Amino acid sequence: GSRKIIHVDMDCFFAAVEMRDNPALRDIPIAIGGSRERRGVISTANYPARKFGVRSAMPTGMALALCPHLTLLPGRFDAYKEASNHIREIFSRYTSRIEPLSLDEAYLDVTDSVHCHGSATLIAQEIRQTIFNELQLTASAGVAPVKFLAKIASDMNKPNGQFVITPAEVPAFLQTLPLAKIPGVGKVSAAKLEAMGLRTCGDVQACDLVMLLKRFGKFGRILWERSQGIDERDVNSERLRKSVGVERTMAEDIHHWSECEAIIERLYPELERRLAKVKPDLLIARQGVKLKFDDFQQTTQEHVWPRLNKADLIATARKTWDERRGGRGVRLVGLHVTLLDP
DNA sequence: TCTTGGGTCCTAGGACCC
DNA sequence: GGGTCCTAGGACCC
Ligand SMILES: Nc1ncnc2c1ncn2[C@H]1C[C@H](O)[C@@H](COP(=O)(O)NP(=O)(O)OP(=O)(O)O)O1
Ligand SMILES: [Mg+2]
Ligand SMILES: [Mg+2]
Repeated sequence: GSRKIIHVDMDCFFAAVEMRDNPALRDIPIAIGGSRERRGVISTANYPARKFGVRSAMPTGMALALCPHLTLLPGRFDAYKEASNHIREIFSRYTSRIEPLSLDEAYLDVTDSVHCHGSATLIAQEIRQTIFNELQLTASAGVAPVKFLAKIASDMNKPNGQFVITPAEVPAFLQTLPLAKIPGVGKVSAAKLEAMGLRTCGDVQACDLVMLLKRFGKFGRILWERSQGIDERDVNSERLRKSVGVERTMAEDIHHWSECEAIIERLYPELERRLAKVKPDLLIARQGVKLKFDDFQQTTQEHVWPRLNKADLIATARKTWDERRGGRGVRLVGLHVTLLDP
């Protein structure tokens, strides 16, 4: 009993929306991120700029060395939110089984769909068309019998393409597939696996589960299953935000608490406004704060608390500021809150 | 070049409880 | 002594 699962993913999402809204940006290298003097990274970049080596996560310092004519934008969320909202209403036309992973991505289970003679392929195509019409924005898709393979599949023919994997093709496909392409395995993990000869799913299939469990725990079991193309996770549609927070990174580090306090003052309204959006009474399960020093270590203190409170956050922030820091600069302060349990 | 801001989920020790 | 809450931290994702 195989399911038909689609992963959709908008191409170069933030940049695409900029370039839509300003055709002049179309053929020159642009990126959304915080400027160099702001100590920012790149959020995303268009293809002209990727050409040069610009990636997401890359410090803006490096983006500009690498691509000195890089036009840099601060980004417009309402515009990204608006677009997201539309793409989702578009998915809704084809199924209710929709699980968004971020503004620009969603899984659809389309198994029990009656939409295109039950052709997953035709469905993805129909959604990539209609997203283009309607948004002037391209999207790529992956189709597969499970979440992670549709995920990997949606990258394989991007931009503005799609790619299908049938159950027939799966074992071939997993044989040479590098563990790192599996969601949940990044740098650190890949490096461990490698260091013990494991690089592809292929290699994990020759592996003893008992051992994978000894040295990664619940992660070993995931690895092991995914290697076999096993992925039982259902598209759910019911997930809710569990927390919210707000953080800022100074252009220069701060060494005096007077400054730190100044920062927090500026952050609380923002974290109040966001939380009101979702909880007018301001009722939370815990609040707390976050500091990250010059040696880039980061620490957080967070306790049970019943209702967002500016003073308490300033309080605990001073404890923190005293009791852990020992004279390093401080690059960022942030606040945080954990939503009630329902 | 010099390392964001918004989140998720997993681990682990000690408190607390039957 | 075996679970569950509390808190801190880390790897990961977009
Ligand atoms: N590390 C990061 N930090 C901040 N914002 C980020 C980010 N990574 C992504 N974003 C924001 C900006 C991104 O536009 C958006 C979507 O994330 P993707 O789908 O991973 N990347 P995109 O759609 O840009 O390129 P592709 O064509 O390969 O899909 O999330
Ligand atoms: Mg995308
Ligand atoms: Mg994405």
